[PDB]
Amino acid sequence: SQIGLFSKICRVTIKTLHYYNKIGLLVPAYINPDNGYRFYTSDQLMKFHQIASLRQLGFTITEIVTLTQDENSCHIIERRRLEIQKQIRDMADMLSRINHYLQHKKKERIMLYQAALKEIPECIVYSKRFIVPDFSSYIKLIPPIGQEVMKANPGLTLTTPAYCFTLYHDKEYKEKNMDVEFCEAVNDFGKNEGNIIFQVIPAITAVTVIHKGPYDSLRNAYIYLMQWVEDNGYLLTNSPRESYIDGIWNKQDSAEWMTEIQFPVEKV
Amino acid sequence: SQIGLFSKICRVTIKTLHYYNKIGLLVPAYINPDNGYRFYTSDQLMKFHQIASLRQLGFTITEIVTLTQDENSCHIIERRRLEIQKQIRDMADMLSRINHYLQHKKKERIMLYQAALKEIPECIVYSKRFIVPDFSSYIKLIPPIGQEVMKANPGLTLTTPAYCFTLYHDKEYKEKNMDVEFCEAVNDFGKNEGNIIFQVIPAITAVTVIHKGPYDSLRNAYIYLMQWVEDNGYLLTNSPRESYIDGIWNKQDSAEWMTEIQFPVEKV
Ligand code: 118
Ligand code: 118
Repeated sequence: SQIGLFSKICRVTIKTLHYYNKIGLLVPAYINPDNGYRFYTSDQLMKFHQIASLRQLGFTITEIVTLTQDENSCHIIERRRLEIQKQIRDMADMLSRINHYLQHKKKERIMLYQAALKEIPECIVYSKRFIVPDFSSYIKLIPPIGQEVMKANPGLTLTTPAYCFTLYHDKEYKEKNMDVEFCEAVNDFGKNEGNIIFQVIPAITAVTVIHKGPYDSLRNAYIYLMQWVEDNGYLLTNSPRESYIDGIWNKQDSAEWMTEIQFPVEKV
Repeated sequence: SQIGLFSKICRVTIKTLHYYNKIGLLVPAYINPDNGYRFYTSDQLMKFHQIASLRQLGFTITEIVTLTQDENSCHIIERRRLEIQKQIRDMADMLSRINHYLQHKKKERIMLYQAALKEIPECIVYSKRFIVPDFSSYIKLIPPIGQEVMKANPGLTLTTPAYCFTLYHDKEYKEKNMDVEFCEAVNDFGKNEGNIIFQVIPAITAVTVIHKGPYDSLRNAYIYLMQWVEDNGYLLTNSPRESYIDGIWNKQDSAEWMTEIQFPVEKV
């Protein structure tokens, strides 16, 4: 049986048989020496059936080679099974994210706020945890901290890139009684003089949105991130962070400012 | 911000930014014309945020290069959603098949049979449906009936490959007096003669199991397929076929006879 007849018996392409002969998965029963013509046999079909049976389970080709040439490989079927359930979990996550994306696109004609899930590494910060009378007043006590720390900690170099964020320890929304905590990432440890203390913040997987524009429409992004959290079955594991990437310090226009809100979450 | 600092901001590889600038998505703000250095801005951070948000949803990159500038394209999200739904339903199918595979290596010391789905196209066959008392007389009675057909039908030529098979139109287990229907695919219509008629047998999806060995143990393959159909959440749609690939016509030793059982099946 030539390769054209075998490809019609097997209902597979000829190039598939060429590839399987090249890699050594399915070798023809007899190859004509002068022409090169591959000839196949029923005993090759009995093996192509096994190849197809394994390949329909999503096994990679090299896994199929290992399974059919070397027996007692029950660890490879377990690896493929665990990977299949992991991919199923990831696929359910992706499905929820794309359903949410369509309900939002069908909600507002322009999408102002995309949501991205990113992992934040561990870091060394100096932090001051304090009760703030108003969000407008929160901005006032930060530049005092910025000069005082550089005067009190000489040669202290902030990391690059600059991770300067806020920990919202409030489990509910309020305007005037915010128990907030100002953090700023630094390269190495230091002295803990004053109300400013040093600490490490654990690496977290967090869903983040970057808000461009003034600080009054941030409630939109928070409700959106909360909406994302309720829609996609995540649970808030830690306090939300507020990372100030660009602001009045690089650019004078207040509507081009940008900050990224991070929601530490786990899928539950 | 040079490509290294920006790549540290986004926690992404420099090769990713190089590739992106190559394909046109996320071109940097300023390309130094002297040395080719790529400099980035926070506006590229905002473009990359949504790039990564779509990439985390499964969209291919060439889908992203249309999705992020032709913002009104909305069919590509329900399209990606239906595509992911098809992939998840297949992954869940594969998961049931691998757990079943594992159960079978627990049940039997050897994976003697290996099931595999295949699509059997529609075909014009000559068919004779009747009741037979046993297997020995049925096996003996087939070849004279074939000589009768191939002689009495001038111009009738067999199909390449040679698909000769049987259907079992019973509903309960009959070891004897089995309402069997023999068919053999022909390239074109011949005229009916007596109890043998011609018809076109519809294209089906079927699970298949090859049995290399004597004929008195093909019932085991059916048992395996029945367990496979009941376990893996499948349903027998039509009468189970049995295709004769190799037999008394090509080889004289019974221990190397290879026959393939086909169960027309659909998933629940
Ligand atoms: C210590 C030192 C600098 C800043 Sb800032 C800032 C950030 C958020 C809200 C208000 C101010 C800063 C600068 C670069 C990168 C990230 C943050 C700052 C610097 C100069 C002038 C005004 C403000 C804060 C603490
Ligand atoms: C018409 C009907 C049946 C057979 Sb065959 C057979 C031949 C070639 C390829 C496939 C099948 C047969 C039997 C004895 C001698 C010569 C040919 C046949 C036998 C048993 C069961 C099914 C088919 C041949 C023509």
